[PDB]
Amino acid sequence: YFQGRFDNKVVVITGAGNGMGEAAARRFSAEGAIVVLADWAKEAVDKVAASLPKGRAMAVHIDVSDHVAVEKMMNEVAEKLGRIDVLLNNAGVHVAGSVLETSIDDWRRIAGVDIDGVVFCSKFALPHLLKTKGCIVNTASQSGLGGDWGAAYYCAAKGAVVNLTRAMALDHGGDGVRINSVCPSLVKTNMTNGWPQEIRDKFNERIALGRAAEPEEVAAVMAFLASDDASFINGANIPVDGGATASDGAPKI
Amino acid sequence: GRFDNKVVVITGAGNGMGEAAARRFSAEGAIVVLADWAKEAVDKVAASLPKGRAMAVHIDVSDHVAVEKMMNEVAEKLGRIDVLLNNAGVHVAGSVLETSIDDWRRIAGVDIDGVVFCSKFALPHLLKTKGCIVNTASQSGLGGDWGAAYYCAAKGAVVNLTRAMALDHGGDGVRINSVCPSLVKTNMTNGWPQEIRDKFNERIALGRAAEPEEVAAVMAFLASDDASFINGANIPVDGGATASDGAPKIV
Amino acid sequence: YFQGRFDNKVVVITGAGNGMGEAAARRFSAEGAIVVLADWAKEAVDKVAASLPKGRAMAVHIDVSDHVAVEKMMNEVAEKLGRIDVLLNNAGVHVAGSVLETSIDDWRRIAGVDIDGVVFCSKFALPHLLKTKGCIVNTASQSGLGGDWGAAYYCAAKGAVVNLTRAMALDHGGDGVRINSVCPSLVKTNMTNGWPQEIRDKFNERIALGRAAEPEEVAAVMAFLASDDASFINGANIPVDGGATASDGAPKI
Amino acid sequence: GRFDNKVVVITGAGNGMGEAAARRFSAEGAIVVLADWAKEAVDKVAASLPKGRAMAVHIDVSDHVAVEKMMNEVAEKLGRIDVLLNNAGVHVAGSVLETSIDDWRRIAGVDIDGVVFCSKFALPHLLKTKGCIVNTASQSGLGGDWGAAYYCAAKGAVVNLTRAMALDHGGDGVRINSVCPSLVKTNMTNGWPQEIRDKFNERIALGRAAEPEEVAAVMAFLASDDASFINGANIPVDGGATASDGAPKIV
Ligand SMILES: NC(=O)c1ccc[n+]([C@@H]2O[C@H](COP(=O)([O-])OP(=O)(O)OC[C@H]3O[C@@H](n4cnc5c(N)ncnc54)[C@H](O)[C@@H]3O)[C@@H](O)[C@H]2O)c1
Ligand SMILES: NC(=O)c1ccc[n+]([C@@H]2O[C@H](COP(=O)([O-])OP(=O)(O)OC[C@H]3O[C@@H](n4cnc5c(N)ncnc54)[C@H](O)[C@@H]3O)[C@@H](O)[C@H]2O)c1
Ligand code: NA
Ligand code: NA
Ligand code: NA
Ligand code: NA
Repeated sequence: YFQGRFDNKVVVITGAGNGMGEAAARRFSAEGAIVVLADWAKEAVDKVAASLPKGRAMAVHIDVSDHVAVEKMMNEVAEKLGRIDVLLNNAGVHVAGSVLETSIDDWRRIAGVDIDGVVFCSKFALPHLLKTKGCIVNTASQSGLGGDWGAAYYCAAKGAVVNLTRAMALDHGGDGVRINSVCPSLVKTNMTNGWPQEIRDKFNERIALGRAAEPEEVAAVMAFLASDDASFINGANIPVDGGATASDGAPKI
Repeated sequence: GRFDNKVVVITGAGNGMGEAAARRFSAEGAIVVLADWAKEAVDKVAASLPKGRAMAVHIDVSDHVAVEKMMNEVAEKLGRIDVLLNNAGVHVAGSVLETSIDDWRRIAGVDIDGVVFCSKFALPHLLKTKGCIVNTASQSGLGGDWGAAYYCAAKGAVVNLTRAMALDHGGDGVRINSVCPSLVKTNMTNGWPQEIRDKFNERIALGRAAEPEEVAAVMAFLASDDASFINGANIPVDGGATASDGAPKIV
Repeated sequence: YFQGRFDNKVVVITGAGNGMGEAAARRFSAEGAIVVLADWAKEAVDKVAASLPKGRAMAVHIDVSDHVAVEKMMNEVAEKLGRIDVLLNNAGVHVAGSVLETSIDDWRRIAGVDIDGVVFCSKFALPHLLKTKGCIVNTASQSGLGGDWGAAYYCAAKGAVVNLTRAMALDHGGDGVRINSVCPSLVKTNMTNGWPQEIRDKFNERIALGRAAEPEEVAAVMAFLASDDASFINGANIPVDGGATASDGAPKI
Repeated sequence: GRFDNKVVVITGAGNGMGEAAARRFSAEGAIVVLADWAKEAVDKVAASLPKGRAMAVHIDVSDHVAVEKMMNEVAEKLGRIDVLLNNAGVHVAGSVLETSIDDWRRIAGVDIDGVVFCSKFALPHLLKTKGCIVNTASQSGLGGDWGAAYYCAAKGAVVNLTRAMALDHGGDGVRINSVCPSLVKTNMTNGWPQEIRDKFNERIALGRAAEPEEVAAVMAFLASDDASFINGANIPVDGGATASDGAPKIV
């Protein structure tokens, strides 16, 4: 019933090597998209691309924090494939700590990819997206919709992405480029599967669905936000969090 | 066939977004129960859908007695309830100083009590199917209007009831979410003047009122497996309206 | 430095017998206000009133859920004292449970005082407030800014108060009546001091300040919102919660 | 004497809301440190206040080296820091397609980095006094603008940094909050045309731009003992702007 939903659409995915990035690549690919799997590292995106239909997936190296590199990537993709239809700004760096536990370097690391990456990839994709009346889906976070204990820089950066999603949706929605985010809770990885049962129980107590988000469940929302069914959704920061942000913060008794 | 043999109960199904939801869910294989107090209108919609896959209920969802009976009779007759769309709603325009106690009672009865009652009496049945609720809230539940004070109170209640019930029941397999439209082309707004409708085109970044089908599309998505990790969300379907900080355009 | 801030202003306080109501009465009284202590029960408001300066405090019986009684109370107060300057809509009923654990009666009990009380007291005070360019402070709740586990009706009612505060502030702010709320976390009572250390520790873990709100701390915000210092604050739902609603819901690790 | 002998560090203190805060805190007995990159302006404000109770620092708060030195020198010289107002800010108008990488760097440097750096290097000193932070965010950090994309990203970062740092440090006795103004009568907006300013009067329910003193009043309140249980709050000082759901007036 979703067969062909993204037939011959060009989807650029940044952070394509991470768990949400791979799940996105596979979901959009299954619905007919041509995927561009953009990431810093080579092995993960190459492996995913080689698993997808011949001629329908390509991998690129990018540092999304480098505006010159990003401009050149977006123009080459549009040149090589004739079009860009969807940008998934899914690159992400996290560092744990308060501002007293994290360095200027930690700030530059988080800000460069999590903020600058969204600004640069959106600014340089937009001329292509305007031609196709395509869209942008930002990977924001639960951590951009309110604060965390012990991730101050990360919360600042994801806060920037949530409000930039709003501002850009106002600037470009009326010219036919819808701009939205997904705000996932912590996604099931092995950088989460590796946590002790004490720690994974504390996360699950706070989520009414009582488990972590699967990456496929976040990908499903990204695909929906890029679909014609989302024609009137613009500037939205969609919580994909099992209820996490629906709480006023009071404990579950 | 996304909703093949799923029983979908839709309040306010005789017109507008409820009708559009009936047609969308019915197209995807649902059996639709169409609840409305507009008897002629909801009968016509039910009769337009595939034989044996649509039934109309003449009901005022403000009436807990009538709501409890409907949800139990539907469950008995069709053996299940999978989806509840709490969509039925009325609007009145004005500040509290320009709208009566009776106006308040009508707004609260349909827009707050209808949602509470329908949720409360559908829930035992949705728990059996790991079904879901989609509330029709509004942009006017996420923030205030000039000149719809009672409506804003009601839709405000719907937005936060969505969150609380999502925490209560999500763990037992019942997702509860809302859609929050801005202006939609329906009977609710077809009497509003061009002066006000034109300013909605300025305040909505997409530059137009929504079609009722564009909101039905999101109701279908929220009831779908692709929304399996969306719970307690008040989804704006507003073209950007609530994304604005309230400021006019800076340039 | 606050001496005289509310000199000869008439402050109507509903739920004047509860802990926030008494703390409000005392705070506004100390700054020169004439207080009207409106509540269902007699003993508490009589005791507070008798503790305050002669001629500067009166107690009334009211059911804020009764629109006829409320209209008559507001007109008699304005008639007797010549003016109303401030309305504190501080009446409150709570019942614990999901919608499956709470009855239609429980819904009518919560809705009548927590919603209807704010609508009725605001509608009937407003003609008086317009004459003095006074204001309204609603006692909303943390529970009106997001959901709780096990208080579904309460969250619906406080949600209504938070958004009604917004709508009314838009309707009346420009005519000189500012309308705001306070959104307290659970306030220290003996209906909280009576809870076991297991249960009070769970509440405190979720509040960065690591303790419950004192009623005086909520009263201080109500007085600020009614002051000339709050001249540009309108339609605001002020969290008085030690950080509770600043959290995205993630656990503290 | 609410701030008698309290050391209050105020960035952007040479003009507008920072200047108004300097005068308000100084009136209530504070010793004010006035940090600004506009040397003439901040010197004039400092010289206008009581002798021995005001000092100007010529600084670009985007520069972490300069910020760390200032906070340590202030603490050494005056023996304490009680309050930090992260107020310094710049604005640029346009979408990302109409504003340059350099524009972004200038906005991010002052509006995001300045706040991060000033907070980070003031904090050890505020922990000693159980002091507080008040950030100047904006209505444009709580929602989006048409035509201020970079500014909205920056103020968005400030709003959520306020929340995270409030959770990190509130327990150690350091409250962190923000004020979120709509239009204020300052150098920042004195170049904006009447067409845009008049529409702010429509979108602000109070019907006027704020005086800078009306925001300084709230900064003083948030640094006061009366705000002892307010933490991680982004307080709108906007006359109702963000209370709106985005809709134009219904009647
Ligand atoms: N149209 C908009 O601009 C807009 C915007 C946001 C939200 N909404 C919400 O959308 C929902 C649907 O409204 P619509 O715009 O499609 O208008 P509509 O008038 O086309 O349809 C509403 C339907 O609800 C029915 N209904 C009303 N009260 C009822 C009751 N007591 N019992 C049973 N049925 C009842 C009506 O008869 C009607 O068929 C409402 O909850 C409304 O508040 C409307
Ligand atoms: N004026 C408004 O409408 C409005 C609305 C909401 C928020 N704000 C915020 O209010 C704050 C104060 O701005 P204002 O309106 O009073 O404008 P202003 O121009 O009157 O004052 C801002 C001051 O900050 C100083 N400053 C700027 N960059 C600096 C830097 N790198 N280092 C040190 N000092 C620096 C400037 O020299 C100036 O003195 C800003 O953060 C602004 O974003 C303004
Ligand atoms: Na998760
Ligand atoms: Na109509
Ligand atoms: Na508390
Ligand atoms: Na200027």
